[PDB]
Amino acid sequence: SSQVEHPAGGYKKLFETVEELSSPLTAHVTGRIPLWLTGSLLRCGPGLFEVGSEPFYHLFDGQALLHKFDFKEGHVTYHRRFIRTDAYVRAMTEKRIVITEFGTCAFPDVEVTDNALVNIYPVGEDYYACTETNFITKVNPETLETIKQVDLCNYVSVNGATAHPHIENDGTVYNIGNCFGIAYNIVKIPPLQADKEDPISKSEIVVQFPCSDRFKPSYVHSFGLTPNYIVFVETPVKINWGANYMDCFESNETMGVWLHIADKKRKKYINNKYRTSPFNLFHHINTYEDHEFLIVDLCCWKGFEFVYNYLYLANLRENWEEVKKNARKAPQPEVRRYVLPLNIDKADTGKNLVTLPNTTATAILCSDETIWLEPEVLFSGPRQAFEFPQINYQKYGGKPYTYAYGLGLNHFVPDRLCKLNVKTKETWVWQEPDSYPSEPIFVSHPDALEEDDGVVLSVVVSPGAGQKPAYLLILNAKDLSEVARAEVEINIPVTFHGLFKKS
Amino acid sequence: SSQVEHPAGGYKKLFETVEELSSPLTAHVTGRIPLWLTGSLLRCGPGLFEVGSEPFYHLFDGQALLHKFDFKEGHVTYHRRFIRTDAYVRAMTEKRIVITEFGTCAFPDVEVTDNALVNIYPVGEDYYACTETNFITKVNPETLETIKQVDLCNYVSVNGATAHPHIENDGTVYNIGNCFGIAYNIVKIPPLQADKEDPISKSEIVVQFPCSDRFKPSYVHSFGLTPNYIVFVETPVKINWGANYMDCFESNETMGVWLHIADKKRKKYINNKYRTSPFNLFHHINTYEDHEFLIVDLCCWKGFEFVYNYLYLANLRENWEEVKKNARKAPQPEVRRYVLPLNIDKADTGKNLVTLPNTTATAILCSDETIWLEPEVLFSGPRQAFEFPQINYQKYGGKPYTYAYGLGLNHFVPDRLCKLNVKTKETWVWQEPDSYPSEPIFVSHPDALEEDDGVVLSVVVSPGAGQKPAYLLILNAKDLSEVARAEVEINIPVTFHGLFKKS
Ligand SMILES: CNCC[C@@H](O)c1cccc(OCC2CCCCC2)c1
Ligand SMILES: CNCC[C@@H](O)c1cccc(OCC2CCCCC2)c1
Ligand SMILES: CCCCCCCCCCCCCCCC(=O)O
Ligand SMILES: CCCCCCCCCCCCCCCC(=O)O
Ligand SMILES: [Fe+2]
Ligand SMILES: [Fe+2]
Repeated sequence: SSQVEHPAGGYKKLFETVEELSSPLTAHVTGRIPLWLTGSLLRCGPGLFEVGSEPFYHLFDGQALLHKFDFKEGHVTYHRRFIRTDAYVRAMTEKRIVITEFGTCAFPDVEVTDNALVNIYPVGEDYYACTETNFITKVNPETLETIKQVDLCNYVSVNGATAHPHIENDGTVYNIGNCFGIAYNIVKIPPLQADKEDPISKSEIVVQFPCSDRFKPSYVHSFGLTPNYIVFVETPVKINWGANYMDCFESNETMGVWLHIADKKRKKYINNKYRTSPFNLFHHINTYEDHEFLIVDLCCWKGFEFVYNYLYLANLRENWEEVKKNARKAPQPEVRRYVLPLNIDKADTGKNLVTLPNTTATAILCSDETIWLEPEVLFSGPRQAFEFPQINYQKYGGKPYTYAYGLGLNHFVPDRLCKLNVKTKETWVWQEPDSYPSEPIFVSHPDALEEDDGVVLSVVVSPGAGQKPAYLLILNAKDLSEVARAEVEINIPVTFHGLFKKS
Repeated sequence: SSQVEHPAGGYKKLFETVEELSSPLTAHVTGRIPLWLTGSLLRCGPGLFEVGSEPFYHLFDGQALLHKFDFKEGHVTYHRRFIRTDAYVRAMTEKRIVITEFGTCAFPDVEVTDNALVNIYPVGEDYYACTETNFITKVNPETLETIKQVDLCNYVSVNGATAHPHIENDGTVYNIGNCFGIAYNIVKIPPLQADKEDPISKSEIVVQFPCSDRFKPSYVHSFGLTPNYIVFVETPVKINWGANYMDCFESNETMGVWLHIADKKRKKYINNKYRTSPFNLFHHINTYEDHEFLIVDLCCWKGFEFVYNYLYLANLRENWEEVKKNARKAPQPEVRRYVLPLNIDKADTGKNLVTLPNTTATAILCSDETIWLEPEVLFSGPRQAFEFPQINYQKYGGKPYTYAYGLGLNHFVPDRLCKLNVKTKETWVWQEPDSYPSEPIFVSHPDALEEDDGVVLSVVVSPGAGQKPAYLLILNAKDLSEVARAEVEINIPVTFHGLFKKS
């Protein structure tokens, strides 16, 4: 949990327009930057929150800005370029809002947004900025130049795809998106071949999940992947002149949450009706196999009201007392472990199927063959969200694991970084006053012996009066103790997701 | 949680017949017994697990045995007398099982059991041993002699009543039992008056709770009481030639848990449809008012299967590996805090009503006006139950509080004592190997300043080879550190509940 109030209201700088750079600034380093940390931290966020006099209204509306902290020769540089999407380019041309964003209608004076403000990920030897639509944007990871717009609909049958693809060690990319049978399609993009042809052209649908409602797909933000299984969590947040995307969402009050598994290698949906209470879900933490069971660790929001309702820029820019009051009736954040039995015997009707020795999660087989789940709670703090989770993905993604790292939200305001032992429930916190960190990204020591041998990187906004406005923070993953800090003399807005590109 | 295995199987001594005493043994004291600890610890449990060659089958079937540890003049005595119930007296006369018990049918060769093996409580200046039927037994707290059988049905309209009445500071007794409209009646017994007439003769029904099923009442074990409110939790464990009580129980798979409030002083049921997921509930921990909300702390079992299924004597007497295996598919124990809003505005339909600052419990108002609850988990350990909860009842019962004490069950085997801070979730544990404690009872220091200024008393069975077989354990409530121990040279079976009678 957090240990601060924010009466000074410095978090407002997260939601303030900035200018791009012509070329990289040098950052001033305090501490020793590890010699083995060579590469680029790339992150996406909104950078332009109005077009002239026309405001963007929602957190997910501001125009995509690609950021890079570069570690070479012990020195550190910062660079940022707006992504030259159709949304951004037409806005610059017409000097107004041309494309409708998540929570802002453009008025003429369905063109789907390609405002790729959410994440960046590798396909083959390319990198793509994304949002959650059919449009992803190829970008240059060195120069931050925009290369091209790609429309997934040219290749596969999806209406969109998440900003949270899973990537296997061989470069194979999995993702999920809404489609028509309404269903949800798992997309697979292969690694780059010898033939060197663009892997996107080899995309295919490998498996389809059914939808709880004939005409209304659930919003899907992420999903789980293990070596053998795909996990999809179907939540009660449903998609139904001048409307935006937000206006189409509604809450199904009666369905609760439906959980779904598919055999990855046999490409089969499994007909197990996993059921539980209502929650929002944005981020899976990790998923893994333990005997005949899937362990499904989730960042939940307890409630069926759409949490994005609380993320309009006007509300996030209020003073601190009003921000707390605004969150009073929001869903409560909670890290939960669910355990899904794979080997279900009808003889166990009426009983708890979760026979594992080290969990309190349950799964009750009912007579109608629904399997009713209760979670093991891993972390719970009043309006203190463990969110934007990251793990040692390369080695522990899809596998038995012990540690997650997260961004701590205090009434939706990011004000700390956290580490969670998912087995013992012990936590560690890094926090300084009037400091607003980003999602922590884990980078493994090249000679790691243990899961947490490495560092986490976070971009911190520190708007205090006698302060460099922002800095790249490097923590030791062991205990979240500070290793170094690379300060810059310009503001940095909120960033959502990214990656560390080793070189 | 527990830190032990029990391969020696000493816990079997909990379920072994003992003989009563003709008069009190002196206990050998190690440590200093607090000078202020003057009075009697009275506890009830089964003491006779077979009648000749006929076995009792269930944990709740053995014949009631009243125990007393007496603290006078620094010395400590132990005494026990079987309660002379109809069940016990007719069994001794006919030398067989005459009355049907919870899980043992008597074969001739509805007489409702009066085997008061569960608890003892004060009414006026009298003490009554009870089970959960209409028959309670007046007993002599000094000599442990049986005085009379009392039939509640002579006085009030209940088919039975729990062994967990609430007692107000003025001696007013509240209880709950099944009745016919099927409903649940709150019974109130006043304090002793000047007129000196037996308070039971002044019993009345003050309020009635509705039942979820026309013909099937839920099993009720306890309930919540605050100065202003009564809380009843309606669980999916339902009551439907040679049958016993256990044979009548079944699980409702679809209803979940229904929670109910009544205004205590206005004697009104409140028509708020509080709803949540399925669990068994035996023990409320404490209940209190916090602004427009009720805080409801519960010892839950996650699942709808009846937990009493796992408590047959044959299963509890198995060797340790089999005991663990037997519990694998049992409901998982979990301490949960629920928060019930009293002031519900229809304008908040679809949102979380729990606006308190220091909880993660939620309550969602739905369009059909059901209020869907999620808990804040206070304690959760794999098959490690925090059970038989006790608090500083006199001063903190029905009121804001911080501490609970419990018996720790390891796959249903009692093997430790626990203290829980319900606000911070910190725990403390007392445990020794091959030692099987009872419910801890809290006794306040007569000059207490803080909630945990006092001691807890627990009867410990220690069957090891070079060991006194049993002892009264006194812990400091601050940290569960040992203060003293009063050893006896005979076995003591399992005891469920009791009280400390100051004198
Ligand atoms: C963290 N960003 C959340 C909102 C944003 O990505 C976004 C922006 C614009 C449209 C969106 O929804 C796309 C839609 C999803 C359902 C299938 C059809 C496309 C989503
Ligand atoms: C911890 N003891 C639990 C079982 C025991 O008290 C018991 C023993 C015999 C009959 C019982 O149920 C009584 C019944 C409850 C429902 C209303 C009618 C009486 C209950
Ligand atoms: C610094 C990060 C953002 C802080 C302010 C917004 C808080 C977001 C809380 C909701 C959960 C996250 C859902 C969106 C995740 C995403 O952008 O991919
Ligand atoms: C030493 C105490 C009993 C230990 C063995 C039985 C474990 C009981 C676990 C179930 C929860 C308690 C329900 C019955 C409570 C009661 O007797 O009033
Ligand atoms: Fe995300
Ligand atoms: Fe009890």
